[PDB]
Amino acid sequence: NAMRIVVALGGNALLRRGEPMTADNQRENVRIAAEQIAKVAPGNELVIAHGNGPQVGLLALQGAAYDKVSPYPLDVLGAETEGMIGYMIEQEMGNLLPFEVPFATILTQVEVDGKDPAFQNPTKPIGPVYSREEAERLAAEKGWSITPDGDKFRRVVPSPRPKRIFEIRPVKWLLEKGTIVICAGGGGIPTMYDEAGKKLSGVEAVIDKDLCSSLLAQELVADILIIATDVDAAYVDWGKPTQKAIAQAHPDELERLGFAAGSMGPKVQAAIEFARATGKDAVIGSLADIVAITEGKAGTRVSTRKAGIEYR
Amino acid sequence: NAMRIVVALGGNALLRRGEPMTADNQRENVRIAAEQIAKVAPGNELVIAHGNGPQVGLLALQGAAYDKVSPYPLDVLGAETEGMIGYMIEQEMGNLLPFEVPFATILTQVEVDGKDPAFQNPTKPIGPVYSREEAERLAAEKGWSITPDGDKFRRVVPSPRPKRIFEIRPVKWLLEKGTIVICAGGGGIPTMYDEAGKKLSGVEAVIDKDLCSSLLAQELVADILIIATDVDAAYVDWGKPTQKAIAQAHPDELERLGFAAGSMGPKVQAAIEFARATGKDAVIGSLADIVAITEGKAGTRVSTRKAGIEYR
Repeated sequence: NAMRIVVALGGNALLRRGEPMTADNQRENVRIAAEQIAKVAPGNELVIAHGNGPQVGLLALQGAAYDKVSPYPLDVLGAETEGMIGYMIEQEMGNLLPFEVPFATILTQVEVDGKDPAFQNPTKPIGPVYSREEAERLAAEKGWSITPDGDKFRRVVPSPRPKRIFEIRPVKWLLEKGTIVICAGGGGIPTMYDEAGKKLSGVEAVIDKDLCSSLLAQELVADILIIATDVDAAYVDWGKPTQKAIAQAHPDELERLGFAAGSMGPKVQAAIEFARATGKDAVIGSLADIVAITEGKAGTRVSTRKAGIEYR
Repeated sequence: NAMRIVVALGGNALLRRGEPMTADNQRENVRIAAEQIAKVAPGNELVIAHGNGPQVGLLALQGAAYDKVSPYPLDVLGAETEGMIGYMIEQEMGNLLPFEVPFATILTQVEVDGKDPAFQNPTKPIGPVYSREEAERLAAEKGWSITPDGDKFRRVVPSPRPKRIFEIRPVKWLLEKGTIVICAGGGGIPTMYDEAGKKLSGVEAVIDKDLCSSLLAQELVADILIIATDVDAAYVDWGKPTQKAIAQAHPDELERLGFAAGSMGPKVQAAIEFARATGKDAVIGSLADIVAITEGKAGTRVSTRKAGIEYR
């Protein structure tokens, strides 16, 4: 019967490559996604999470360009994207479903660990491209880490693992009343305790939206985690006469085949973590197939329920 | 015993005049406010709303200055401020109360009426100051309304009345579970139906935070609406030997005395609307006095429960 579903929307689901980060461009993509997601809303308990790459990136560019006031830190920018994106998802979904279906967009703080190795190895580029001269000045003045970007440079920030989502109880209480809940936007607002474990503060970082959605689905006791991506499945023998879509795979087999690395690595790693932690299923696939995904008829289902690998 | 409290935080409660709109400056004001608000949290059902003037104003400035992409419309900027401000309020409050006290920051869409007279008389200035030349260009290209601002010009936008808050059911469900809920940030995200009443869209406008908080308190069946302001009360004979603070007043008397006009007009008008609509009390006063306010010992209490006027 009913299932509790966490759907993690990909970044490309809100803005495609090659189009500017405008409200109009985002809304038309959100409308397409909402039309697809709404097909699995009736009778179910639906949580929608999403990325925020282009959105938080633009806020960083606009703040860096504006010299009259010192721009907000990255955690605060994350919070702003949760408002911007969540608003659009809620409004588009509400235009599709019976108005009796309640909606809530919840700001989501996510604790990260101060000892996370990501803080010694920042990886996520953000902000404008700087000359060597300006990148040097900013590193010395602000303590920023940078990465080469061609013959220029860009700031990079840590991407630590999510450790706990603060607002789990409110989300559960809303789902129990039939609410569709939008949360963990952008992977959540990254927050961290001081050494004493007494005071929570923001931290300048991003959280991977699929790892956060996996944690969210674990903490919400979801029945299924759906990692929505452009591709309709993971494949073996990709680009070869023996190319085959993976219908279902045990985490042990996915790791042996090398799927925890590559371009799909982070999504496979998040699906594996959910499957191992819960004994429930994570499915990597397309929003266009979301009904079939919930029926076990599409997507790559990552589960410990059955060892080995099954194709379709 | 328990009371359901809506506290509407003033704009000056988040950022004082004469200091730049930075995260650090906002956080120190939020911390002061949270310390005060947390004193009436135990045993009560607490809703916190707030303004967003300086915050949405800065987003408008940063977007207008950045010419590479077309900036977001004002409703979307409103949504972003709800994330930024709500995040800070939730984090500061959570550092003060037992972690068992649940928190939720909810994005709040507010319906406005397309026939609202505010759409023919826009009043709220926003964005940069333009020369005559640039203001003319933007009015012709974008249909903007402007106002003189010295020998220059500024865009003005409509401030329509709030008609309904969309997410009332989720807020009530959270309050019933003991959650402290932050919502109606900035007066809400202004939204409007098309002529057919079928499709909800954003609209470029702002909503007065006290009128929205009054509507919120009405729709949530709150016991008390607290309009938090810099002053500790409304006064008669202000600046004169017979100066007296107003302890309690019927709306009929406040209107006779002229308090529905002046610098306190909008707050008095919102308090009067709550009092007439509910038979419950709205109090205009200081966060420093919030405990005494809930005890009936401070602030100007606006109520239909007793005719006339009472001083202290």
